[PDB]
Amino acid sequence: NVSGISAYLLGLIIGDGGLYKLKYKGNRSEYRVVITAKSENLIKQHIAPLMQFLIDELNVKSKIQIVKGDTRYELRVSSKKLYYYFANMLERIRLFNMREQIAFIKGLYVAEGDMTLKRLRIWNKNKALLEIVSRWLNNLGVRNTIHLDDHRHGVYVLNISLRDRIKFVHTILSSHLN
DNA sequence: GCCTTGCCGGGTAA
DNA sequence: GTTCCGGCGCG
DNA sequence: CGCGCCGGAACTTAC
DNA sequence: CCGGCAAGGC
Ligand SMILES: [Mn+2]
Ligand SMILES: [Mn+2]
Repeated sequence: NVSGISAYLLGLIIGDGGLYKLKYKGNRSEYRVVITAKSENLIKQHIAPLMQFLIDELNVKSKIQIVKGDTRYELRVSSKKLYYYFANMLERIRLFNMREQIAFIKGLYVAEGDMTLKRLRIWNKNKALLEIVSRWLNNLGVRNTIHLDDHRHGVYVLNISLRDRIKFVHTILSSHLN
């Protein structure tokens, strides 16, 4: 139940954010768990309290920074402990249980899927990661294909078959699993 | 006839 | 999305 | 001394 | 990410 919420946030983080190990001069350093998003509302009102809860549970001390940018808002937690918590979880992604599979995919979709829903698509330059989401989806009964969408930027797309749309939306985008 | 989906360019939201 | 900056906290 | 949080912001491009 | 084009399947 903390694993699930983590799985979700990790999707957002990979999708619209980053994991940053900075080195300064010196020998100063910083470690950031970052999700950036356009709706200063969404961040403050849905993403942040999820992350907050995780922070409290992992007994992390860092605060949640929300920095206004020109084009988007940025949720940022500066924390060595949290950085490694996510980075480590990333390397272990292939072993996600079902609950986490679903949560991670939902987070990834919310960050960079087709949100119009006229089509079901997930974009990403990381074929290997799409490959893993593809296998999980095949196991959930949701057919799909991967090809290179954007020849310009090396960006792949995972196309979910509208044949299986209900299954995908009802058991993933509309899941209460947390 | 109707639907699905690969393909590709614009530029918002990362 | 990624990485510069200056500044501060801490043992 | 040596690292790790904070608050921002320019610079960059993958969706 | 969007969204229009047109090929291809039933
Ligand atoms: Mn991404
Ligand atoms: Mn997004």
